Amino acid sequence: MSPILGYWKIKGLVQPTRLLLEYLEEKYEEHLYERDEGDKWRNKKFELGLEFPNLPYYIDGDVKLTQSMAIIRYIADKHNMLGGCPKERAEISMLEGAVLDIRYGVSRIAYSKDFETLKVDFLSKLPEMLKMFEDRLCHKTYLNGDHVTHPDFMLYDALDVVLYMDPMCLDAFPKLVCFKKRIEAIPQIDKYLKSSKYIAWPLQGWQATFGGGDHP
Amino acid sequence: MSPILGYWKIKGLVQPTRLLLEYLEEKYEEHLYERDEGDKWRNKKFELGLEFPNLPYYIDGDVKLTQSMAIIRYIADKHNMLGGCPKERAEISMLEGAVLDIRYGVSRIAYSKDFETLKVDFLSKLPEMLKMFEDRLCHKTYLNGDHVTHPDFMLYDALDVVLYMDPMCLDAFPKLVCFKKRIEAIPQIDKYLKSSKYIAWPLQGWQATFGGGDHP
Ligand SMILES: CCCCCCSC[C@H](NC(=O)CC[C@H]([NH3+])C(=O)O)C(=O)NCC(=O)O
Ligand SMILES: CCCCCCSC[C@H](NC(=O)CC[C@H]([NH3+])C(=O)O)C(=O)NCC(=O)O
Repeated sequence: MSPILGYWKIKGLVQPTRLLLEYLEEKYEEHLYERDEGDKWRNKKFELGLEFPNLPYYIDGDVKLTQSMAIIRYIADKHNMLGGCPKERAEISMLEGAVLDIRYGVSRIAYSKDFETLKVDFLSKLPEMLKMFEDRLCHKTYLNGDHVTHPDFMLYDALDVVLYMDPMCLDAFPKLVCFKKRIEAIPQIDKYLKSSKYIAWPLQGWQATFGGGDHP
Repeated sequence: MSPILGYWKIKGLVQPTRLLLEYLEEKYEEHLYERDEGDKWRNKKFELGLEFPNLPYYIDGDVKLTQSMAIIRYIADKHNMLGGCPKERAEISMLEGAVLDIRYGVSRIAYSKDFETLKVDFLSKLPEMLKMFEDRLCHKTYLNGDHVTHPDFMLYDALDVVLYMDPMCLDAFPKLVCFKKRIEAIPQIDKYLKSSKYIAWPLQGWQATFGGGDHP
């Protein structure tokens, strides 16, 4: 019984988790809820044995989890990727949070009718946020050094998303540009992005003003 | 050189961390930025050796951290409180996320001019969120069982906050009511809440429409 990953058929909160599973070459099945299957989800929500019913959820022979960050960290933890000591684990958790400020920064304004105006303010703040990652990568192949960790896939997802908002937001950040290409150069990832399992759109929920809809 | 915890002189994102430090009886100093000291923060922001400059930050003889969740988890990790195995650590991370949905649910609408209207929608969703914790606590003293973990202080903070929004939101949840009292019954916590170090207000930043200002 291979693990089941449930979520809307969008990138959203679970995309980084998918990339991690693919990177690790872990077998898994997905239960994807289409745009008109909310009803299907509601009728199963409290019937899966989940303590805190939500999307995404992860069910396998050992656990039943919800909360996207708990799920991605569980998968990484099962592969001894969370960090070898408190200091290292904290570094990795700090990177997570830093990436979320960007990813969630996008989603918080993506559902507004005044997206364009909010976008201006967000994009004026994005540079400073990106620069901390740029500096972090000037002497490191990946966020935690020579080896890939789950925050790398989180950052990748965030970069993919902001590049849709503004294709030139990385022009002043060559290391981030190269980092994104480097992630796509990982064999498992390249294979995944080219497979039928890859969900390129939407970024947020279908109803979103930005990153929504059925097509880019 | 005891650890330094920097943050605005508000509860906000760091309150649970303060409670954890007090619970563990760890010595620490705080660098509190008053409402009119933003300028003071800006001039120090990139001068503290922080890789991802932000508030709160935690600096001690071993690390320099930012991102509230990385900080609270570091402190807990130093005391072997994050979980003994992947499954347990994931349970604890799931609880964190579940609490944040509530705490951040409040902050996302607390800065709006239309707070009252947004409040109505939030409070109609809060019950379902609280009920998952209520059920979790029907056969457990604390969120993870007989012993306290950092999510307990996170939940406490969230309950403290929503009780300000609606003093009756816990009427249908007796276990959560008792849980809040149980936390306040911990000697270190009772002592802290009664000390001069305790910051009762504001909940969000001073500019917030809800939980803001200099006085309740
Ligand atoms: C960040 C970019 C895009 C975000 C799209 C929204 S995610 C779907 C939504 N789930 C959540 O909001 C989960 C939040 C939770 N904190 C987590 O991280 O898992 C849902 O439908 N949950 C099911 C339910 O509420 O019943
Ligand atoms: C949740 C209830 C109340 C929230 C009040 C806002 S927190 C202060 C703000 N910091 C952040 O937003 C940090 C976000 C980061 N994700 C974290 O969790 O630490 C700041 O002034 N950072 C300093 C800066 O940006 O220079």
